[PDB]
Amino acid sequence: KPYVLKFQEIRPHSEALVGGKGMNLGACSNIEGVHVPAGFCLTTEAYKRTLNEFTQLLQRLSEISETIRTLIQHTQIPSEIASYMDATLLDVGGYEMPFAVRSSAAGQHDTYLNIIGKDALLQHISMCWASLFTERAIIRKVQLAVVIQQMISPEASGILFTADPITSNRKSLSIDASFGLGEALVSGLVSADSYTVRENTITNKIIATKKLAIYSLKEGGTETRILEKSQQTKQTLTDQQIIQLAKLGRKIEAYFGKPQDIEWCLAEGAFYIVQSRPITTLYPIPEVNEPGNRVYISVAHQQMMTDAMKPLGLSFYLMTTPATMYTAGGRLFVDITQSLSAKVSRDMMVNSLGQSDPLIKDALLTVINKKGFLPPLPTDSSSVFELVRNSENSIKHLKQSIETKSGSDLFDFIVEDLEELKRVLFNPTSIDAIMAGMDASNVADKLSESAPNNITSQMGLELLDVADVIRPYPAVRAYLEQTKNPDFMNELATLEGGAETKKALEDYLQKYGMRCAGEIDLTKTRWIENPLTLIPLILSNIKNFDSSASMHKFAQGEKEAFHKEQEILRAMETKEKIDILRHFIGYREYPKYGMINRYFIYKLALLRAGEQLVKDGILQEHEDIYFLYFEELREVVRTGQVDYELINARKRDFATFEKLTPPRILTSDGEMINGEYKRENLPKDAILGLPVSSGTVEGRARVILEMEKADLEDGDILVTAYTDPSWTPAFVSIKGLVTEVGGLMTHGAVIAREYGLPAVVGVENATTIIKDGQQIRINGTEGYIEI
Ligand SMILES: Nc1ncnc2c1ncn2[C@@H]1O[C@H](COP(=O)(O)OP(=O)(O)O)[C@@H](O)[C@H]1O
Ligand SMILES: [Mg+2]
Repeated sequence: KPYVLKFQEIRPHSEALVGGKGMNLGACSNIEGVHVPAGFCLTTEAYKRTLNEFTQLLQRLSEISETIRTLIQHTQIPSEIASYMDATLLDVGGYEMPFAVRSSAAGQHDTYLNIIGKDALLQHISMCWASLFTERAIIRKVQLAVVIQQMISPEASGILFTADPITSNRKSLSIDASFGLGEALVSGLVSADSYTVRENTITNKIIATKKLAIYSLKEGGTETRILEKSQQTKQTLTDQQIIQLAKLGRKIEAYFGKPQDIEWCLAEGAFYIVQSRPITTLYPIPEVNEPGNRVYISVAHQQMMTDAMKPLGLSFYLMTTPATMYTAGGRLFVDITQSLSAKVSRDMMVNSLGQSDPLIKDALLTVINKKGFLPPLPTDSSSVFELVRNSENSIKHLKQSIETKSGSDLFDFIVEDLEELKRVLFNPTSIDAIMAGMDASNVADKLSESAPNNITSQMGLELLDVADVIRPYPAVRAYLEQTKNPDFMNELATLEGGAETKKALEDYLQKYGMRCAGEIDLTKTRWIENPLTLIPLILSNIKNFDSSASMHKFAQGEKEAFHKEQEILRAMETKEKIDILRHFIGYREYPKYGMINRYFIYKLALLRAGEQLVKDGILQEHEDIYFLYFEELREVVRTGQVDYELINARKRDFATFEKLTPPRILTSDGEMINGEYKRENLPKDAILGLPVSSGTVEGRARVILEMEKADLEDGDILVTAYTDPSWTPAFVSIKGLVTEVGGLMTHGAVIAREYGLPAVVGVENATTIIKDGQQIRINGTEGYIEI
């Protein structure tokens, strides 16, 4: 409550009084052995008493802020606030000395360098209040504060990262060094060098053509020019100055406990710190107990599912998998350090996951040959139909036994049923079945086209079946395209056709509504929980199709399958080898279908177990159970208590985890190791990936993440992060496929070869580089855009 706060007198955690930037300076001030330019902060309550008229306008949209901005400029600061300003300013050099006017709120406001005089500073303080109402700051009522510290006139300045911004390696240190002052509004006109330090050794130096530099002229800041070889020839910092700055950086990192973003200035051989912020863009570290250097591999990349998962979702995958895993950033990992400490164990993993995709193999070889990260090495055909029915009989008994149970023994029941889930999924008979399919295997693929009893194939095909019973009744499309409303399946009967489509739509939801995009995450909304997700894909099947499209495109397959059956005819060992393949491989996607069925049954049982948690007065909202791990959730039910400061923490963490993309290889130092494609005799421009389906075509790119933005017309090419079996019904309206992750024999990869759809997977950052709308080119090998 003091009007003016000096840096070394700032109270921990009261940001609201001083602001983030000021609290940072108030923290770096107490760091022994670190020089922070003396100064103080104008209390946010000085911004408040400087204000009856001002409220005239904060009600008016509780672009003419150019009157409310000039008001604060013309509104003069009270004599006492001005007096307190005079005292603390005189203690840090007084007037006749230069100071920096910096505002402290995320976002950005106005900061003014090198201001001298009482009148000039009073004006700039008011201009900083004005920065709150330029049409940028606009898109409530908050309190701003102003930092006033000694203006440094350095030879060099720049930024410092205690962790490599790209690789996220915490034992790496990046420095951006440039001559002259820093910029409040950074423009690409003051370039800088880039140094990289691991520990006391320089690992990388990038010198830049720095033609321009900002110098604090007697008052204000002119931008002079440097001599041609004062740019090139001169490192911004000497080899020792870089190391000195590095040590200076990790002394601040050790103080805050977190990797910091530090702004520095260099005057007369001495360094000064003007700002320090925690880095919030790093990929988190798996919480593991034994101390050595560790290498983790991404389960996400193995499962072709890179999206972040909620706690409860992570739990159910952990309980499903026998192998011990670890969680980091909403993704799961497997510690393979033990297998990379033995030569026999090393190779057997490299060539097992290697040719599957060179990115993993390259990433493995990357970590293996690192600078001593790792220790050196010291001197049956009738089998199908029952497995299907046994699965169906295993689901029916589960579903009518969960409605039986609730409370605490509900969790006792799920844990037990997970064991049954295991011996159905890991059933030797079930995996001996498709071993026969895969061992039955160029010539083999198209010979296996249009094989019945494939659960995901029917899902895509029956959607077309659904599409053609829907269609005559025109009367049912207008309502469909404005509906923001999830419960659209109620007003179908008030209209004609909608009743007869509902029956066809509900029958679909009975067999295929249990899936979704990323079924692996149990907490993710299924199709029957929100049928509004299938709207575009069904409309897309409506916008372009037949009376019985499911018949023909199915029909297409077996006749091209019916002219290859005997190119080879004109040797009867081969005839059923083809079938024991054909009549089987449709089952290769049923264990997946059987598992996620049990998922949804648990979910409904757990959700209603959460609905009783809101009526007991324990839960605020319904689906907050997603942010608790399984065992935590067991205890909340057994107790009647719960920490919501953890829940909200889980909520913001998950939101942070969504902006991240998991690495194929993650180290104990946080370093993200993805693979790299080997390329020459291939176009300069080309973005590289993995070949999946032979073919070359071009067309319009549709970068689509959710299956709700899936407005697919004819000549489009689908560009997404991953292709799930639930994504496969969309393969009827596209011409090409580009995914950030995929395999040579995922189901998407299979039906892409049957339809003749050229597809490329393993294309890193494909949903960021390829902007939606661009005409792109794709080839079975590599594929790049056409401007
Ligand atoms: N007291 C100071 N002396 C010299 N340079 C400074 C001082 N304060 C800030 N700067 C420089 O001004 C630049 C702009 O910082 P600032 O505008 O306060 O951060 P933000 O833009 O986040 O508000 C910084 O990069 C820093 O190098
Ligand atoms: Mg800054």
